[PDB]
Amino acid sequence: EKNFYITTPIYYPSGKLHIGSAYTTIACDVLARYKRLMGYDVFYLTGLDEHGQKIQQKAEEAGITPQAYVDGMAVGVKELWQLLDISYDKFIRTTDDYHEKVVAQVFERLLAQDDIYLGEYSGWVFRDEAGNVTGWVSEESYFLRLSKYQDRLVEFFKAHPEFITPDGRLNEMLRNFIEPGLEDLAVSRTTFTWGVPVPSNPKHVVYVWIDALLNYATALGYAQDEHGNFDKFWNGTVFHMVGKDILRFHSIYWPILLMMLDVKLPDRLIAHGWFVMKNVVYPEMLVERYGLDPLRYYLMRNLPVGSDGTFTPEDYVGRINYELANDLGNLLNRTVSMINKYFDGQIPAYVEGVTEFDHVLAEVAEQSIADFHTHMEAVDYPRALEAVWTLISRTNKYIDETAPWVLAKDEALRDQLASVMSHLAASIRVVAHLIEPFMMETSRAVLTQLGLEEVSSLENLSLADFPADVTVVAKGTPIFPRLNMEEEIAYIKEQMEG
Ligand SMILES: CSCC[C@H](N)C(=O)NS(=O)(=O)OC[C@H]1O[C@@H](n2cnc3c(N)ncnc32)[C@H](O)[C@@H]1O
Repeated sequence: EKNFYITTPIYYPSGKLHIGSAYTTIACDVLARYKRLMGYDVFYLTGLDEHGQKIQQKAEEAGITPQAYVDGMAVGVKELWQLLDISYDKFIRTTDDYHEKVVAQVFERLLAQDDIYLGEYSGWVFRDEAGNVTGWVSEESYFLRLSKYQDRLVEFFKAHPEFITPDGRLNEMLRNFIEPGLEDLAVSRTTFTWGVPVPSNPKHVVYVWIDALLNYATALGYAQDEHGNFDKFWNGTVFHMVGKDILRFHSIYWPILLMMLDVKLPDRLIAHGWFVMKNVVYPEMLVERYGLDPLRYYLMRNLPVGSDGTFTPEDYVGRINYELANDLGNLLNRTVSMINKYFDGQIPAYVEGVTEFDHVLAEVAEQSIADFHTHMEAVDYPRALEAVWTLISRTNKYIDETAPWVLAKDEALRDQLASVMSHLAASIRVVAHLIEPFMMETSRAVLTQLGLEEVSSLENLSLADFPADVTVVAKGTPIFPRLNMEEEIAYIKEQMEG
């Protein structure tokens, strides 16, 4: 159906990536996976921002060309995205030929339109003896005419109040940068060579941010021979996920660029806060030890919308223990044991309102599914997952309330025992569906133990809509590890310090 395009920032390859950059790439992966499962036609881009002064310095310290240096880095990044199961449809690098060409043409085009002019870069109280300020950047530089599109950008902001999420960040951009008056922007540099040369004046390289921002267009084939993906996906729904500290580049410079090139503006910028480790933690270490799905769950659940989030060893191990192993794992494990013991693995047909608590569980499942969808559309994963774990929580309660082991010792309550059992399986099926974007492997294994096929859609989900003639596995396997909580905390702290 409808077209949906989601992008990460293209990260600087200036080191080995920590949780920080993993966070955003996993977050966009979750959204892409979800949108696909909701029957959208989806494109998901990530990649690397390879030009710049610092990168060139690194390469010379290493004793190799810039190209070979960034080639070194790109291999490591692709390896990490492989580890974290990132389902990007394309990976873009700014040293890719097709990209560098388009950047050159765009710059030239803008110059021909007088949207870029040639002026003098200048600016920065101590004075000399003639009142001149001593304590100075000074070069020739091209300037982008942001001032000329200020009114038009203000209109855009006012007509699209949900252009940036969460609420408040759009007003911050207005107050701090736009309403006071946009200055024209220096979009070239001359103090280094590692960049896209301005054709008409090769001593200037394009400012890395203009070069970088265009990645979102060029990856689709903008201003190239094969441009089907641009016409499709750029004219559909376009989301850019970014960290708050690069919001001005994406909310001011990028929209105005797109105005000058006469193409559609994106529909949403999702700006998020910082992940802080409490002091560096590498994805591989965590994935090797406890697996991928814990990491993805942890990162997505622990960065709240509108604020920063914090990692601790205690919280990481605690959530695996309580939220995954106990809340979800034991629920599955004991659901499967009881279906075996009482109905020889055959899950009874689903009949609504057999016990007193049935209608209550059903109303909670409907609420959890609706809340999940609301929060996923807003890209609020903590709240999305909270809704999932509300259903888990109420399903564990439902076991306590119906007391299957009491029902089983009375032959007149067989229909009730059966309804408990079908309601447990049905509940866990819904849960395995809701978590799939976050925890693909966990989802599959949960469903396998219930004798169900892996998820294929998230449309039209409900508790009652359960397949007939289902048989659970004869023997259950734990989906999560049983941790030595003190040892694992001490292990994580050891890896961080050492
Ligand atoms: C056209 S987009 C150009 C982006 C630019 N190259 C850049 O900026 N690169 S970066 O390597 O600095 O990556 C910054 C982004 O990585 C993510 N990031 C890095 N560290 C963290 C962190 N600790 N918590 C959350 N996100 C983080 C956010 O998405 C930031 O916006």
